[PDB]
Amino acid sequence: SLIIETPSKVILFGEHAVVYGYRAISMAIDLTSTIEIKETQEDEIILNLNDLNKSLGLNLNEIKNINPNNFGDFKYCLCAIKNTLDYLNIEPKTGFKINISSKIPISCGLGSSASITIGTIKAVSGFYNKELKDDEIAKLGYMVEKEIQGKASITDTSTITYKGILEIKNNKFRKIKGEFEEFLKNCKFLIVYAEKRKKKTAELVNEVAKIENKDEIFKEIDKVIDEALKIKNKEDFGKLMTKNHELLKKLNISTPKLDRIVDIGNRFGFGAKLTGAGGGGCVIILVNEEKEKELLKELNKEDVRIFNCRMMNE
Repeated sequence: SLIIETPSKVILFGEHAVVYGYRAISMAIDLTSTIEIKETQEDEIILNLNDLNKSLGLNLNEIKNINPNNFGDFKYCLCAIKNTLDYLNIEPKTGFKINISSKIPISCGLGSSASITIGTIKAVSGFYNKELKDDEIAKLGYMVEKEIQGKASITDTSTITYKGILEIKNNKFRKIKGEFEEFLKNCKFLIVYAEKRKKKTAELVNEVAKIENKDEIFKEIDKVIDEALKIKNKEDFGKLMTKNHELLKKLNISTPKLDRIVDIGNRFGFGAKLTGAGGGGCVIILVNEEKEKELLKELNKEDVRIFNCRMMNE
């Protein structure tokens, strides 16, 4: 009868370059999913999507043999349950129910699925009073993604499992502490769901791949991280966010709707930039407490969803 509240995730810099051996600066954020699990004693497992008011019942002996992509919206949580079980080498004797509710917008690079996954792993393990190291959990999440999508990157799962700010390169991460982590504990950001993403993330990767100037852009993108890593004030940091945005714009994966949002961000805030693959999605804005009230009014005058969020630590 525990309740797991799993963090969300956002890329501060590195969006598409990471894919080419460059670095990604990922940060865990307040937007959480909440998964509650409780034994039932009916002889089956029940999954319930509150936000979508959907429900599913399965027998304890179908669990390990079901195929995730046969269950639409329940697939990630479902898959997280199956893997945690055989990983713990446990065979469900008794039943239980899981209630799922996330606040995190879907398909816009915030790690909506991974949050559900990481919270299901922690839930099922704890329900059996067997705990896993962040190391085991991160991998179980990564495998759930790989199993469902065919492939996966550690970014979402590692970021959401280890919390804080991570540096992603190739396929390994580097935790970031010091002044940079300190400075971020001091920043209030805003995730603005400008528009929906009518395109698939791989589809955008291909559109970035089909660019000549791409590499020279990635290099400028990496020099921005060099500088970002060493920045001290939100004024300087904001602009660096805006600059990375101007670069992503050179990969024409940005949109007129995102640019508008970014504008409001540079003017009424400290700077702004889209996050994740382009073609719609969210724009992350570093809040300027000074004009914060302003920022809102202007942003609110738009067909968008906004979310107050700060970094998430351990």
